[PDB]
Amino acid sequence: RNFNNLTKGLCTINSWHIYGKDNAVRIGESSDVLVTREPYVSCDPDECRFYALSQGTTIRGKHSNGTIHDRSQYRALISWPLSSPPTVYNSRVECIGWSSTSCHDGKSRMSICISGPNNNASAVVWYNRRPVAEINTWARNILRTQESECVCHNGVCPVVFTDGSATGPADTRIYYFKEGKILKWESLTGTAKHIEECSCYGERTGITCTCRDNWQGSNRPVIQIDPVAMTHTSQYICSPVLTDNPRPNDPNIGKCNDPYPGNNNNGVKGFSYLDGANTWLGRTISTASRSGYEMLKVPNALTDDRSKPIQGQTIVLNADWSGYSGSFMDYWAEGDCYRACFYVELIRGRPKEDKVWWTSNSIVSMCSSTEFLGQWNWPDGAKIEYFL
Amino acid sequence: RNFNNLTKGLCTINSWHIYGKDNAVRIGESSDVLVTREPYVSCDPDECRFYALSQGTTIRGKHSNGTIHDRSQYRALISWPLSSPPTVYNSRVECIGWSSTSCHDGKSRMSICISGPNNNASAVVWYNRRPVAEINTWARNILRTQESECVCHNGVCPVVFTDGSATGPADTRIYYFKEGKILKWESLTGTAKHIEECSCYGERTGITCTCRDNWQGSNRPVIQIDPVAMTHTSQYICSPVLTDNPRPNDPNIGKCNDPYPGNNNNGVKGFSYLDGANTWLGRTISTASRSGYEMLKVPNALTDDRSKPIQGQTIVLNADWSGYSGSFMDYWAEGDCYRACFYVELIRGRPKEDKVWWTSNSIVSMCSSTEFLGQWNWPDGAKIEYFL
Amino acid sequence: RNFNNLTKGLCTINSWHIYGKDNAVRIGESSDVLVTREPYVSCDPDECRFYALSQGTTIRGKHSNGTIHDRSQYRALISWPLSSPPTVYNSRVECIGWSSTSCHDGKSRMSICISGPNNNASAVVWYNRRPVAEINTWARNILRTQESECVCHNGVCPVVFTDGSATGPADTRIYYFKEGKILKWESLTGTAKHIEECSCYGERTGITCTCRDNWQGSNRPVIQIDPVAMTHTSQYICSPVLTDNPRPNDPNIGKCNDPYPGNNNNGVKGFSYLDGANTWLGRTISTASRSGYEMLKVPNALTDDRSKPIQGQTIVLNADWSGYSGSFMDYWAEGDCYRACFYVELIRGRPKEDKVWWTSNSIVSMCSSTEFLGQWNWPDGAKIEYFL
Amino acid sequence: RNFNNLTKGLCTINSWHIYGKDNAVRIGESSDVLVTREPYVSCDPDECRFYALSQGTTIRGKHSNGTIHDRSQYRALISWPLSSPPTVYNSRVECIGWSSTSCHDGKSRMSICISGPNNNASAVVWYNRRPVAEINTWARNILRTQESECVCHNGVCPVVFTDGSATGPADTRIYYFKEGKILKWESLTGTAKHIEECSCYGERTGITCTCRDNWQGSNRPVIQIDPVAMTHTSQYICSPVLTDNPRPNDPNIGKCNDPYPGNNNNGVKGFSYLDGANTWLGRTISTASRSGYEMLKVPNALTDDRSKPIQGQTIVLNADWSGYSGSFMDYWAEGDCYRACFYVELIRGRPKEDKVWWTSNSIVSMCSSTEFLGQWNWPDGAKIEYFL
Ligand SMILES: *[C@@H]1O[C@H](CO)[C@@H](O[C@@H]2O[C@H](CO)[C@@H](O[C@@H]3O[C@H](CO[C@H]4O[C@H](CO[C@H]5O[C@H](CO)[C@@H](O)[C@H](O)[C@@H]5O)[C@@H](O)[C@H](O[C@H]5O[C@H](CO)[C@@H](O)[C@H](O)[C@@H]5O)[C@@H]4O)[C@@H](O)[C@H](O[C@H]4O[C@H](CO)[C@@H](O)[C@H](O)[C@@H]4O[C@H]4O[C@H](CO)[C@@H](O)[C@H](O)[C@@H]4O[C@H]4O[C@H](CO)[C@@H](O)[C@H](O)[C@@H]4O)[C@@H]3O)[C@H](O)[C@H]2NC(C)=O)[C@H](O)[C@H]1NC(C)=O
Ligand SMILES: *[C@@H]1O[C@H](CO)[C@@H](O[C@@H]2O[C@H](CO)[C@@H](O[C@@H]3O[C@H](CO[C@H]4O[C@H](CO[C@H]5O[C@H](CO)[C@@H](O)[C@H](O)[C@@H]5O)[C@@H](O)[C@H](O[C@H]5O[C@H](CO)[C@@H](O)[C@H](O)[C@@H]5O)[C@@H]4O)[C@@H](O)[C@H](O[C@H]4O[C@H](CO)[C@@H](O)[C@H](O)[C@@H]4O[C@H]4O[C@H](CO)[C@@H](O)[C@H](O)[C@@H]4O[C@H]4O[C@H](CO)[C@@H](O)[C@H](O)[C@@H]4O)[C@@H]3O)[C@H](O)[C@H]2NC(C)=O)[C@H](O)[C@H]1NC(C)=O
Ligand SMILES: *[C@@H]1O[C@H](CO)[C@@H](O[C@@H]2O[C@H](CO)[C@@H](O[C@@H]3O[C@H](CO[C@H]4O[C@H](CO[C@H]5O[C@H](CO)[C@@H](O)[C@H](O)[C@@H]5O)[C@@H](O)[C@H](O[C@H]5O[C@H](CO)[C@@H](O)[C@H](O)[C@@H]5O)[C@@H]4O)[C@@H](O)[C@H](O[C@H]4O[C@H](CO)[C@@H](O)[C@H](O)[C@@H]4O[C@H]4O[C@H](CO)[C@@H](O)[C@H](O)[C@@H]4O[C@H]4O[C@H](CO)[C@@H](O)[C@H](O)[C@@H]4O)[C@@H]3O)[C@H](O)[C@H]2NC(C)=O)[C@H](O)[C@H]1NC(C)=O
Ligand SMILES: *[C@@H]1O[C@H](CO)[C@@H](O[C@@H]2O[C@H](CO)[C@@H](O[C@@H]3O[C@H](CO[C@H]4O[C@H](CO[C@H]5O[C@H](CO)[C@@H](O)[C@H](O)[C@@H]5O)[C@@H](O)[C@H](O[C@H]5O[C@H](CO)[C@@H](O)[C@H](O)[C@@H]5O)[C@@H]4O)[C@@H](O)[C@H](O[C@H]4O[C@H](CO)[C@@H](O)[C@H](O)[C@@H]4O[C@H]4O[C@H](CO)[C@@H](O)[C@H](O)[C@@H]4O[C@H]4O[C@H](CO)[C@@H](O)[C@H](O)[C@@H]4O)[C@@H]3O)[C@H](O)[C@H]2NC(C)=O)[C@H](O)[C@H]1NC(C)=O
Ligand SMILES: CCC(CC)O[C@@H]1C=C(C(=O)O)C[C@H](N)[C@H]1NC(C)=O
Ligand SMILES: CCC(CC)O[C@@H]1C=C(C(=O)O)C[C@H](N)[C@H]1NC(C)=O
Ligand SMILES: CCC(CC)O[C@@H]1C=C(C(=O)O)C[C@H](N)[C@H]1NC(C)=O
Ligand SMILES: [Ca+2]
Ligand SMILES: [Ca+2]
Ligand SMILES: [Ca+2]
Ligand SMILES: [Ca+2]
Repeated sequence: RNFNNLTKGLCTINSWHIYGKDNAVRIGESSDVLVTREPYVSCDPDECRFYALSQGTTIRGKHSNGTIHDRSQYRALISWPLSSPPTVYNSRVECIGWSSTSCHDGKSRMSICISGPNNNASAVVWYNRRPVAEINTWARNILRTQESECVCHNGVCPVVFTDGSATGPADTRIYYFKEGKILKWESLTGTAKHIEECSCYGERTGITCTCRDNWQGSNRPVIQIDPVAMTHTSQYICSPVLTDNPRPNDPNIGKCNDPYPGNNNNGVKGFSYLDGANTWLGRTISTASRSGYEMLKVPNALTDDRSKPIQGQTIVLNADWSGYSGSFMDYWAEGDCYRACFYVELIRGRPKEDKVWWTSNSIVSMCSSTEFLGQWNWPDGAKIEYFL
Repeated sequence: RNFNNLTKGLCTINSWHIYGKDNAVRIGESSDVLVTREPYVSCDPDECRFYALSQGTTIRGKHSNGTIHDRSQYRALISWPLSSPPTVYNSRVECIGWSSTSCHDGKSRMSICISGPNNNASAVVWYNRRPVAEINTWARNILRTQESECVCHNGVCPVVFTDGSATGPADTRIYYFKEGKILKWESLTGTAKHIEECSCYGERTGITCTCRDNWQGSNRPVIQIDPVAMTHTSQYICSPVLTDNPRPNDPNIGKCNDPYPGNNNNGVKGFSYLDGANTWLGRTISTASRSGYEMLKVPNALTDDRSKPIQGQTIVLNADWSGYSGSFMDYWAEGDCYRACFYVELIRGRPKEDKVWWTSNSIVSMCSSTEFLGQWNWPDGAKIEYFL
Repeated sequence: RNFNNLTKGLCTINSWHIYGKDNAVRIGESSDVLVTREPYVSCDPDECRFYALSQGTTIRGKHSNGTIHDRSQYRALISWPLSSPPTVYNSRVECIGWSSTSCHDGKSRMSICISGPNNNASAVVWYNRRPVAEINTWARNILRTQESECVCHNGVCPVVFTDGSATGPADTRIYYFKEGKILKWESLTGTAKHIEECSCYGERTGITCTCRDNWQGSNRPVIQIDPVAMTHTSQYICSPVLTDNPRPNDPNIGKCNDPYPGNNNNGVKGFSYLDGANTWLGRTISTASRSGYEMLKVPNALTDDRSKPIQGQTIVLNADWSGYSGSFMDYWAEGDCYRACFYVELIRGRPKEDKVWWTSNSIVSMCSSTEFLGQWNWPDGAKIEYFL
Repeated sequence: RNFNNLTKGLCTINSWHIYGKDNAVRIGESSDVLVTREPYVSCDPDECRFYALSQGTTIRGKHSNGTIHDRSQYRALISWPLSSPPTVYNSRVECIGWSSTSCHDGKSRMSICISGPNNNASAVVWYNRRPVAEINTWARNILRTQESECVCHNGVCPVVFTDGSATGPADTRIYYFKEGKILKWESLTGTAKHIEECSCYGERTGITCTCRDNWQGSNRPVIQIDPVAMTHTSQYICSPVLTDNPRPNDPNIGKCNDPYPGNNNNGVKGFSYLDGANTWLGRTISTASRSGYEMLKVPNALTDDRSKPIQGQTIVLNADWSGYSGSFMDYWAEGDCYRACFYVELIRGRPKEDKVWWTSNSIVSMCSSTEFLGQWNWPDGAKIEYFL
């Protein structure tokens, strides 16, 4: 087998079709489904799998009480087959920790997990299911990474890390790995003022990451990585179509090199595909809470600060809870181009639903089509009443 | 490996022997068995598996309440090993939707699922476990397909779709796929007046489909497809041995090019093997409800409008519930000929058994023998009392 | 790969060591373990597995009520990994029926299941997980076979069938299969007066079967099969060490060509290894019920009607329930000789324990050693109280 | 494939990172997790797995009542995937018994289980999942072995056995196996006065074992094995840093060739890595009970009777229960050196927590890093209240 090379461009995106859905909370009502959060999707050359951070307990288990908690010693990055629920019996543990990333380079899979206390966290880099390299905290304030898949080109896999305050200036680094070993790291450069939880995809030798400004911005920071030169730039999506949550209402002029103001000290992991006229943005429908999800076709959103939507598709109704969202692609599919995909985390439980004492999620997943397909909406589908 | 070619004919069918039975409802009384309906069977070159449409919940789970419902966002086409029950832990998801078909071409498996609202449904074609082609609704009225396996010849797999009214003229299309890509489609031709849920099998370069007239007929429409020329004809089974449900009593003269009247706006998925003197028809024993199942040897049923049974075998007693039935064959078995097989869906729960609030099924499956074997009857075997 | 040839002899048997134990009833108290009976063990070239007849329900499931019943449509021959319990999720179904046999020929596995009503039963022969041949009842009175593994030599696998009364003269046949196809069958010959449930093993081109006389004898009938000439002889074990159950007390003179009298119309499946001075017999400790199990070294038991034990080993205490027992060997192990093995069925529930309404079993399994090893006793270990 | 050779040395150990954690007791609160004790970790060339002695029951199962019991017929050595819990459905049984060891030689895995009554125990040696050799008790007093992995060099695998009193002089033997067959055994030599439960690792053609003196010593005996000459020596760790439990307080002078006094007739399985200046010792934090665990860097602990710690890392807080600990290494990882690993058994239930009637454990596992990583603490994480 061989190192994957990013030689293709994105397929024309004319709509989105259903790709995967696990119905985890529905099924977990009467089965041994693991409590999770921060899910994502990542492909191997022969298989696509769901990924998430387990809480080391099932939903019906009494230890699910208090799983709104983010970081603990009982968390672990798990993977399981596409569209099946994350269960005790069908889940494979990749590594131990409460923040993670993962990707296949064509030959083997690299997985990274971060664990530890807030002032002494450390990352372990696994490659081919063995631990290979370790990274200590450099700012002693919750070392953390992407919570979705990384991308590899010719065996080189860039990973975005952040260490420091979640609500002020922090220390963001881009690490370049090959076979789990560290080739290089560099401090964040460019005009982006704060970076959390980057969603990445690869196209024609370039890697694009769409991130979360948890400090002052409701526009999304963007990191463009050159995986061959191992260099990067950063800015914001210039579009006045704001895609963080919570967020102000859409203005008529966006900001390219500074945060759009109005909401401080919060955000949500999100994604975008930035491809000239083929540009699609995702966001929650609500401007106030993590409910609803929609895709919006915004031509040149990355560079045009007046750009507005010309097409869209609803993924989750506003009346239904959403959550994190992120990008992935099957880089080993057939065809001349890469088909854009994404997932949406459907959070159930706390804080929004405090009749139960747990927090979990299920997953819905979509891929692009060149057809103009009809749309549906994909709620989690569980009824809280049944869990009382 | 290679594309399968339909070079063989049917084996002489002298009786039927038991092939598979999963006892899903019995076992699901105390295990994590998924609620399903619309099951079928399909073989790979190395394995035969059960298939069905899951409801995204187990039977004991509270979310099984209301699963008489046909189309929802929690449904998915699943497969699992022959004669095992469909459980949360042993089931593999093929694709997401509430109407489906699937077949192996010798090299890889094609699976098709349809999802969406009634006026905006769309089909996704998977090949080798990756999405490859999409089809939008053309009549905006529940785009739907076979609910049993398709058949492939030299990499070409015909699939019958219907879009439009279930109780009047509708738009039926035959699609021809190769490696998941669309080669051709054509509107329904011939004398068949309404097509639903075709059951297909392949023999000596020809593909035969037996379908359901849900509009006016209680005789079954038949589609004969040429997979090399990618053309087809259609008519009804001429035999006065009527095989839909519900249905009038058997007359002495059948109809070849028009529906046999008496029952409107209903039917059931069924099958037949049409092979001259080796012709066998399946049907429910009751003329009023989905109970009982029998096989009847009706020589030249396809072309002879006076033809009557000369041999038979009871599969399910009239006192026991049945349901959908359909055809499949192991095209990779040894021997000079293909052995005819079929399955019967054994529906339990609503509407017929409303003490419970769920609807599910188990599967019984048979194959042909050249021996004259003794017969048994194969009920689902669950006791509703235990579920109260 | 190649057809296995019986070129080796038995290893010297000086004692027995523990080989496998599944603790099914213990574990099944709080897990989804399938109710079973008639278990056995059979090896592939790369794996050894447990086999049994499932009842299509778990032990905790309410449908376990009445599973003392022998023949039903919910039974199936299942296999699962050595020393694990037979669970819904880890069991593989081989075929459907209520009497069975199975063996690997070196290339692929043949499995045979019999199903149907008492007067119309039929056997289906599976080879390489596909149905290949069918056999109708010839005496219309519960067609039945070995309930333990068959043995193959150069692709030829003899199987002993019985059809007719269980308490009088019946029609016993030896079938010779190759790749699931029937080469030959012949009626029972020799001095054995009644044959049920043969336990077989292979040595130096010869196949030895030890059976159950359910009519008048408490000595065990023996069938010696030549798999190359496809011929056989039969007689009884001449030894006064009687090994059926129930049975008279041991006399000082056994019978070679007629049943030893005193107990009519009952018996239990059992086994022996007949190897001159290396001869070991198994039997229940009790002469009245299926409790206890012991191995006895009885030199020339097959031919010497005065022969008595000179060594022994207790397997199950008399205070503990036993059941069927049978022989198997790993014909693909390393070494110059075949090591003798056996299993004992540990029946729990009805009729002996009627506080519960179910009947099930677990398995204990032993193999021979050339060392003189210490002995233990291996009870099932479940407590009935917990199931109330 | 090939026999592994111990050609490498240990990597410089500057700290420890998290490797694996199964959270078995947490998860087992509402899932079918097997009750276990005496766990360990062992690697194949392509996979690392958890190992433990099952009690033949799940934690929620009523048969978990009384599982503080050490030796019974319902115990078995099981293995399951790294960091998953030991469940009924995902566990593989290696062999039957209540004391065990296991290791891969590069080609295949050898597993050894001991079973039987106290005065008649015997070991069965499995190789490539088949039984190959048997060893009878030589002192008729609980034949017992390592309870963690053995190490192989060029196909030769040394295993340390003990037979006789646990609280006085006993008969310890070192067995040398190849492909499961016995090459040689020799009685214990050197100055070590009592040997139990050796933890072993391999480095540059030498095998080091750290054991438990259950008689008079609170310093740990050490066995150094030459696997090529098949010879050994023994002594104690000279360091005044005492690593058994319970134990006196640390003095300023240790003992090299005799037990350090103060605590009799007890101990705990433990480990050490003895590598000159790269020497790390493990021990419980408490001197009185099995709570807490810490690693201490003690230069030349093996030979220097004045040596004291110069660096350390806390693994489990003193407020949390610990248990057995032992060594393992991935001998098939990439790099010029072997990375030291270990596990800690986290015992929950009896005797320390007698509100429940069961005894079980979970596992935490660590590996060495050349980075100076921040430390966390890794408790089992279950709440006993939930099990009442
Ligand atoms: C079966 O399925 C199909 C396939 O899915 C369904 O068809 C889909 O239907 C949906 C819903 O209608 C469509 O999504 C919307 O698309 C519009 C954009 O399309 C319109 O506008 C285009 C651009 O117009 C401008 O530019 C052109 C220059 O070329 C100029 O001509 C024009 O005058 C104008 O200047 C048009 O080109 C386009 O026409 C085309 O499409 C028509 C069909 O749609 C067709 O008839 C035409 O012939 C032509 O082919 C069309 O007119 C998006 O604007 C819209 O997104 C807004 O609205 C949703 C609510 O629905 C909202 O959630 C979005 O966030 C967004 O609204 C916010 O953002 C704006 C920008 O910032 C802001 O200005 C708004 O005020 C609003 O802001 C507020 O809400 C947000 C959200 O909380 C908040 O953050 C803010 O702060 C503020 O509070 C939808 O995405 C699909 O495009 C369409 N797909 C296809 C293929 O047709 C079909 O309906 C189904 N059938 C059935 C029976 O159900
Ligand atoms: C052990 O197992 C074996 C193997 O399974 C068992 O043997 C099987 O037994 C079953 C049950 O008896 C048989 O099934 C029935 O078969 C008959 C057909 O066989 C008969 O008819 C043949 C044709 O006769 C005509 O043509 C010939 C020309 O050659 C002419 O000679 C003759 O006079 C007549 O003109 C005969 O050839 C055939 O003879 C052969 O077989 C005999 C044994 O069967 C043997 O003795 C002979 O020597 C010779 O070898 C035989 O006489 C089917 O007709 C029948 O199906 C009808 O009946 C069932 C109810 O049992 C019903 O459910 C069916 O739907 C059907 O009845 C409906 O359809 C008709 C056609 O439309 C209609 O006219 C009826 O009025 C009826 O319609 C009503 O009900 C339906 C259903 O709801 C409804 O829709 C309608 O509207 C209306 O309300 C059975 O299939 C097997 O063939 C047989 N197998 C074998 C290999 O023998 C054995 O019994 C078991 N042993 C034990 C101890 O249990
Ligand atoms: C640690 O583990 C080891 C290894 O397992 C344990 O050692 C084992 O211990 C067991 C139990 O003691 C032994 O099993 C018994 O073996 C005897 C046979 O061995 C004796 O007899 C031999 C033959 O003697 C005759 O021939 C020779 C000619 O060479 C002649 O010299 C002699 O005088 C006599 O004529 C002797 O060779 C043999 O000696 C050897 O072994 C000795 C140790 O055993 C050793 O000390 C010697 O130096 C020499 O090396 C020995 O004396 C079996 O007969 C016996 O089986 C009977 O008894 C059990 C009950 O225990 C019963 O269940 C059996 O069914 C059987 O009894 C029935 O069958 C008879 C035949 O029909 C009948 O006559 C009886 O009346 C009885 O019938 C009644 O009960 C049955 C059952 O319900 C019923 O069906 C009937 O109708 C009727 O009601 C045992 O199998 C192992 O052999 C032995 N293994 C080894 C390697 O030593 C050790 O004990 C453990 N240690 C500890 C501390 O626990
Ligand atoms: C983020 O994570 C990092 C990484 O983990 C954290 O950093 C770690 O912090 C821990 C905790 O502080 C450290 O573990 C302790 O290490 C000390 C040893 O280090 C000290 O001593 C060294 C040796 O000093 C001697 O020799 C040198 C000669 O070179 C000489 O210079 C010196 O004067 C003296 O003679 C020093 O070299 C060393 O300095 C280095 O490290 C410093 C940072 O640690 C740094 O500042 C320096 O510049 C230099 O680089 C340092 O001073 C261990 O001694 C200690 O272990 C004892 O204490 C724990 C309790 O904490 C106890 O459980 C242990 O069992 C042990 O105590 C017992 O054993 C003794 C020996 O027998 C005995 O004498 C004691 O009385 C005691 O005995 C009692 O308790 C036991 C236990 O029950 C019982 O059995 C007895 O009977 C009796 O009752 C710790 O292991 C790590 O080393 C350190 N790692 C690193 C890389 O720095 C960091 O804290 C985290 N950050 C945050 C914010 O949380
Ligand atoms: C420490 C700041 C960080 C990103 C803003 O908080 C995240 C936000 C979360 C959220 O907004 O739901 C949940 C994340 N699990 C959490 N990440 C970590 C490592 O705890
Ligand atoms: C929309 C008409 C269609 C065929 C008549 O209804 C079917 C009949 C069913 C039935 O008769 O039981 C159940 C099918 N799940 C359903 N198919 C869909 C797509 O909903
Ligand atoms: C027989 C002495 C032996 C070592 C001291 O006891 C062990 C100590 C144990 C313990 O200290 O927790 C549990 C072990 N399961 C047990 N080993 C056996 C074979 O029973
Ligand atoms: Ca923000
Ligand atoms: Ca109809
Ligand atoms: Ca008898
Ligand atoms: Ca001690």
